[PDB]
Amino acid sequence: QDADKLPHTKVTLVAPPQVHPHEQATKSGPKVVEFTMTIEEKKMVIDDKGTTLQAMTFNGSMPGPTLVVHEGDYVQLTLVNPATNAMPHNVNFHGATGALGGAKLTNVNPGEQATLRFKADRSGTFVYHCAPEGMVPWHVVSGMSGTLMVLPRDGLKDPQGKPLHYDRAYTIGEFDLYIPKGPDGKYKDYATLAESYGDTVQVMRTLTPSHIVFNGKVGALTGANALTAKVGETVLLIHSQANRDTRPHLIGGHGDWVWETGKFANPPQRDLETWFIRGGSAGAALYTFKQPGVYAYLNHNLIEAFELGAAGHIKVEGKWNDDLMKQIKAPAPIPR
Amino acid sequence: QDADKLPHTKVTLVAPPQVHPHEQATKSGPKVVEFTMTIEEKKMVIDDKGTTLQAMTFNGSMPGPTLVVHEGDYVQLTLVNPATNAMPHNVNFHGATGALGGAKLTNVNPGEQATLRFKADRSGTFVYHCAPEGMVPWHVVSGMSGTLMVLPRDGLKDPQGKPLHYDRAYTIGEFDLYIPKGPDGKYKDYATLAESYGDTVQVMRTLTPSHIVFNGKVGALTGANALTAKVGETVLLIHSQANRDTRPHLIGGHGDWVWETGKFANPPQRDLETWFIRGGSAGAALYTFKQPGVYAYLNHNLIEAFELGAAGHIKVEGKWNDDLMKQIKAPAPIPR
Amino acid sequence: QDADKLPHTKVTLVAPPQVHPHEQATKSGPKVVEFTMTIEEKKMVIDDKGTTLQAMTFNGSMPGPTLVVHEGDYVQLTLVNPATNAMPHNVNFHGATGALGGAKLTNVNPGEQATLRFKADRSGTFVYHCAPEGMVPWHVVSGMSGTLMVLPRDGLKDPQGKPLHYDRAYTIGEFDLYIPKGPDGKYKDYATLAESYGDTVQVMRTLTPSHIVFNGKVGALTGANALTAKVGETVLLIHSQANRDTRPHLIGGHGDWVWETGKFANPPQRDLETWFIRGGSAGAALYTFKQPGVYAYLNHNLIEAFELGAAGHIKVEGKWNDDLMKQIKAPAPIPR
Ligand SMILES: [Cu+2]
Ligand SMILES: [Cu+2]
Ligand SMILES: [Cu+2]
Ligand SMILES: [Cu+2]
Ligand SMILES: [Cu+2]
Ligand SMILES: [Cu+2]
Ligand SMILES: [Zn+2]
Ligand SMILES: [Zn+2]
Ligand SMILES: [Zn+2]
Ligand SMILES: [Zn+2]
Ligand SMILES: [Zn+2]
Ligand SMILES: [Zn+2]
Ligand SMILES: [Zn+2]
Ligand SMILES: [Zn+2]
Ligand SMILES: [Zn+2]
Repeated sequence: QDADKLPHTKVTLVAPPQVHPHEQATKSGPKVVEFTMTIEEKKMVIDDKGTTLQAMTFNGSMPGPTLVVHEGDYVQLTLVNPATNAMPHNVNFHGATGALGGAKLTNVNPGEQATLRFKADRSGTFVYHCAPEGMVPWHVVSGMSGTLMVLPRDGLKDPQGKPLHYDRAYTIGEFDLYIPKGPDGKYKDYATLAESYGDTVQVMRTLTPSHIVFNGKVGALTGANALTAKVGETVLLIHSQANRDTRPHLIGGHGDWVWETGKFANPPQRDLETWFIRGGSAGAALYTFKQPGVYAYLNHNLIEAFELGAAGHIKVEGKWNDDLMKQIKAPAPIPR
Repeated sequence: QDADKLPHTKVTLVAPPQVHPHEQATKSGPKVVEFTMTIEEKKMVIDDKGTTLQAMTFNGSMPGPTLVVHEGDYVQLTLVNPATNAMPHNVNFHGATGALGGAKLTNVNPGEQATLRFKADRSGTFVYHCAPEGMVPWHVVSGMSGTLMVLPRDGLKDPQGKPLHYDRAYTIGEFDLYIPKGPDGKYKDYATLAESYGDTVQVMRTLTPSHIVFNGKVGALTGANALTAKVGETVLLIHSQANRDTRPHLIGGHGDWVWETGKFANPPQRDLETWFIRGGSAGAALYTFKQPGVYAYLNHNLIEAFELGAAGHIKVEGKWNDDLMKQIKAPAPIPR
Repeated sequence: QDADKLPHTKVTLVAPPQVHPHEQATKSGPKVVEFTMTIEEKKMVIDDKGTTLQAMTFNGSMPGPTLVVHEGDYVQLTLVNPATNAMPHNVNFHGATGALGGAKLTNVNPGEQATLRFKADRSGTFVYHCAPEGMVPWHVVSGMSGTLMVLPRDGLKDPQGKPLHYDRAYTIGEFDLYIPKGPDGKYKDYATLAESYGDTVQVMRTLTPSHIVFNGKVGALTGANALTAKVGETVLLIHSQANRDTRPHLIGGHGDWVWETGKFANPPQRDLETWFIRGGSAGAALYTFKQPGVYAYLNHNLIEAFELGAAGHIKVEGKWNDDLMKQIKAPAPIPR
């Protein structure tokens, strides 16, 4: 429990919506778990009308990858800011204690890197996000956030202490975007990141997003990119929102056990239709599929989901169960 | 527990704010409970300035009627869409499992009907709402939603398992409306439902409602239409909001026991001043009146309540209790 | 427990962010606790650009002072409205039962005073606010609200019934302000309170605040006015928001035990990153500092905090703990 004397392990991160391989309950003692992330500023196409965002990311994606450790472990992150970027960046882990979540110890200009270590002494899903002095909201709404999941060493439990397991974990980052429009009513397109700043701050101040998207763009988690599962399988759905409130809902399903405030030492609530993720936090829900078909997983402000983008799909294979639901009479002429 | 072999019972629905007669705790075994609803598109006057809404409803009201069953029962709904309507409709029960809550099995064009059955295996208050492919938010904000209440077979309980009862139940549906204005600054009035569409979607995208009303219009639950009760009586207040968050509060009273996320297998919280109903959900509060007089029951964003409409009244008869509250000195000149 | 036969004690109130001296657990039996407050309408400078607010306050401050009693006690408030004010006022205690929280018994015109007594029979942090018939939202968003804290007679407890203590309590009132602008794009400045009314109601109806501030102005709880503490000290952070939702977060810290709905007979949640205060309520969090340095305490809609004002600082003295957090490698050139 002096970290300098514990065993170290290096973890290879994977892009959302997947989550790197990890153990739930573990017999291992505490470890220093080492991760590396490289910041990439890049222009991204965020809708099907050609709208672009002068975006800023951890590891090339929105959200950044999910990092998974166990309660008692130490997180050790090397943060790299290449010389091909234009702005300075840093990282604030909501799961850490002190120095503005680590931000004060990780201020890196383009061409620099830094390494931070902190004790992950609290279980739960926590946001991590960039927070450079003087430009915090701009870096966060441009894409710089992701989740740290700290699992209890004994794995997740229900309100009575019974063991809960998941077969697969998915991570969904929800981003309220503020794209400026010009006097012709079209969204603006900037040559550089610094040029989008002033216009973007004015839109931010109205508190009305132009778009609200899951994982970087409208329909990101649809079509070939839909989430997948099978009847009988239990999924863990991690949902982060670093700037604004959201209310997740699984259409045709439920939140079997949900930690909406995302902290695993608290008992979960069961049978939720819709849950609430406070801006500045990550929460987690378990669901075991009982019916096959296409589900929608969305923010249940329905204008925010269908008009502004905050909706994805989960394609589930398996056998239909008529005891749970059955069409008694299909659509047909009204008896006259 | 094969539904095809259980006894069937037909229930006659009643308009909000009342709730059809039903048992709380019951000794009956599971049943297939049959209900019928007819969709009615209609223009409604929603304020005291003559503003109209091209509205869409279940059974002629906003919200639609509350359907009440017990955990373990099956809900069997016949959904009718008359030929006098212009749009196609369907129904998504958040209390059901599979096929987009039943929406995929109930798509009815004008002149058609369908019958769906599902197992009500989770206790709580759940939203049901229309959700036609391509126009989901418009149908919901135009009035198509209501609540399904699934009671535990043993009735409601407190955190310690003690029995809780209500003498009367009221259902309140809260609707964020997006009425378009023309270039003269007045709200528009349309000859048909289809003509209001495009203008309405543009207002919806601003995320700013023009009006927010309880049960179909400003002041719906006031005057001759105020809710009523007596000192000593315990009321159940069901509150649904299918699209946007709300925060109910009883002025002069409290939420004695509240399930804000609306799911009865979870323990309730006590003594709440103000609770929170996530958009896309229904929640429930119990209160036993201890003082007579006129109470206000409202959304405690006070601009939303007093300026935009989200407020009602409860008139309570009985005896004033000076031990709970007493005027020591009435308003009078300040001692000089 | 007839209040007319209990001992009376008078309490001297202190300005926010401090809270008057009081006992947590007490051996005393119930008391009638007497307080006095004087309303002061005044113009206030609310930002660093000279913007003014035609404000309305309890006791000269935003928020008004926090009143602290114990469960079972009676609150007896004398409310004074001097003749130098222009409007009528009253008080609604969310902690009281009946007569619109006391508002119906305390309507005082300029030149009048009144005295109300009520039983504080429910533990928790509760909002109190002004609510004059016909102008409720305007008086509340102009500054008339504060908190009543009713402590359990045995002091605060955790979910298992273990005793929890605080060494110091701070009270933070968060105010969504709606300052009108004129046709030249500058904020308006009014000669009198009544002149600001009509313009202000039009801004309120957009539901978009111009500014969101802690304790009366942008940066109120910064610089010489930062909150203070030491490593090892446990602080109680009371947060009220009488009109609009907010989501408090301590940067570099956590909510060790939090009652977000603010009612102490309910078990608290632990390890929160960010909590939620519903508009129309007050909530409370405990935190024991483990690291020295400057923390930010803010609403984690980051545009609301950094662009609109809802952020303060806590300066903490003590010794840095490298086991909780350590810079392994400071910012330096990337290895080529
Ligand atoms: Cu950054
Ligand atoms: Cu943060
Ligand atoms: Cu419809
Ligand atoms: Cu829905
Ligand atoms: Cu007032
Ligand atoms: Cu109030
Ligand atoms: Zn080592
Ligand atoms: Zn580990
Ligand atoms: Zn499994
Ligand atoms: Zn049958
Ligand atoms: Zn039944
Ligand atoms: Zn009763
Ligand atoms: Zn006395
Ligand atoms: Zn006392
Ligand atoms: Zn202490």
